[PDB]
Amino acid sequence: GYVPAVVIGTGYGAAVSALRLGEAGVQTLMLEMGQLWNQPGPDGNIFCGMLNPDKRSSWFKNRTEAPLGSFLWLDVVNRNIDPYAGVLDRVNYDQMSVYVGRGVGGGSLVNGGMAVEPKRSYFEEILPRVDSSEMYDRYFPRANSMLRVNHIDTKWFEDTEWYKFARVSREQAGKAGLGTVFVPNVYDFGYMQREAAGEVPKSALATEVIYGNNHGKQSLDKTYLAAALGTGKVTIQTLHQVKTIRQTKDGGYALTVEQKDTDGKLLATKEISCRYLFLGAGSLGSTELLVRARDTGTLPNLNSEVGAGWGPNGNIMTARANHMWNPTGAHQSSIPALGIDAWDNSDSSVFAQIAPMPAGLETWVSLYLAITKNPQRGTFVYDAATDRAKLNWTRDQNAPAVNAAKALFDRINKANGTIYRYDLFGTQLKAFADDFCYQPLGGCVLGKATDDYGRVAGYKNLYVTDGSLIPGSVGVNPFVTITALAERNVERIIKQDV
Ligand SMILES: Cc1cc2nc3c(=O)[nH]c(=O)nc-3n(C[C@H](O)[C@H](O)[C@H](O)COP(=O)(O)OP(=O)(O)OC[C@H]3O[C@@H](n4c[nH+]c5c(N)ncnc54)[C@H](O)[C@@H]3O)c2cc1C
Repeated sequence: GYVPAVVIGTGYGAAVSALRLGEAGVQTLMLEMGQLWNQPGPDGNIFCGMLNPDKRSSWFKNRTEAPLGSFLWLDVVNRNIDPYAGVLDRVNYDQMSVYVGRGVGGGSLVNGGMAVEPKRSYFEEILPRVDSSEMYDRYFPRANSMLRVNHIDTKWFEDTEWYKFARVSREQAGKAGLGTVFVPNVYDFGYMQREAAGEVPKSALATEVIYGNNHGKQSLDKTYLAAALGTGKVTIQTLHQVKTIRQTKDGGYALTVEQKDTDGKLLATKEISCRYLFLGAGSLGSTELLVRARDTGTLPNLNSEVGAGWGPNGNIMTARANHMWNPTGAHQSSIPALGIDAWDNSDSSVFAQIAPMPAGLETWVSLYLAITKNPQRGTFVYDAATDRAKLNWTRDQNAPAVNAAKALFDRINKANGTIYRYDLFGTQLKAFADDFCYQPLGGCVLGKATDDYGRVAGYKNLYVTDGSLIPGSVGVNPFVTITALAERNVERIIKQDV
């Protein structure tokens, strides 16, 4: 049927767009290919933890996987599973694996909650056509309030066993002249204290994050999407995947939409049409819809920039072996709290998360997720034979990222007399994981595939709202930028177009 506005997906861009549309009185339907995560599973919890993965952990996989960095300790808990509409999807391309959330809330279900505004001078570099004053004066503050960003108590942080891992890396970094910063989060740190005191059910302190948090984490279903539903003008249909988009003869857009069950069985294919169409299917999903539409002739006036400009936000993972006198602890909160800020907008820039590990026993390992400045980009290109977007990225394109991460951590190793671990990512000696991404950015870049507000070039009333807009890098964990940019864009679109 017809609905005035459709939003594809229910991640950050989608959730912002739907809230503001509803508040503007536009009846809006959100279509989400994953589940609404609200039914208790066979253990009484909605989500599985990292030490007890089951089918809920994985989008249509036949075996669970260990969280990257953790295979040496967590492969022992892996099991064969039925393919199922689980919450975390590892999307494998020829030389890159991209991890994305699947469900109402998107990646907000599975992410580490780190809520960070980019450095203004870097924002100005990457998006020179955007007025940065509005962003820092209005839209970034609006996003941090709406998202429920909060800050860890410093006294508790300093005292608790659950953050010893972070304090160890702070001390080691300090010996190399590097400081750390507290990273704000959407996980409720007051709740986390009470977890440690035994007062409330544990989630972050019970090795949960990457397959969902049963408590504490204010994912988008609790913040923007709850508010959007509260407008009385928004509905969400789950297990509905948009497959094609065309521009109707009489105006507007029509979608082919597959309804599946949680085993993946096709139940129905529906046509749904609208006046205004907003894509919030993520860097991967929005870009795939648009290259498909261009290259199958259903949106033939899309430009050549659709598909281009993808990058993994410079993501590299590495680890250091601590001295025996610097144990990182058996008890590590699953929510990071500290990063190493060595980002100066130069090519040696690194913003590194001090990442917890879920082993649950002492391993002496310090794990890091580095965000770097690597100019290399990939392109999604339509494969008509399999009807999929393929990401043309090669592992050598991450060499500048590896090089930047290694130069920073080599300074830390030199100052402390420590070495890398080489065995955390496979049998081959490899200290740097360079073929994954948690933070995909680009494919429908703002100002190149779209105007400066996400209006898709060549079309009216067709909008992209999500990480596909970002030109491959923001220098920090991206969801606050996605959210703020979506606030800016939908406000303008409603004022001028709706
Ligand atoms: C393990 C992990 C850790 C991360 N840690 C952080 C962190 O602490 N801080 C940070 O800032 N970022 C973090 N990220 C990245 C962050 O979650 C991500 O940048 C955003 O979620 C992207 O938001 P979008 O709105 O672009 O997109 P996203 O949240 O991926 O939402 C897209 C939604 O669209 C749905 N969808 C896709 N295709 C279709 C279709 N054709 N039809 C229907 N529905 C569809 C999809 O299932 C999903 O719910 C992390 C991500 C992962 C996977």
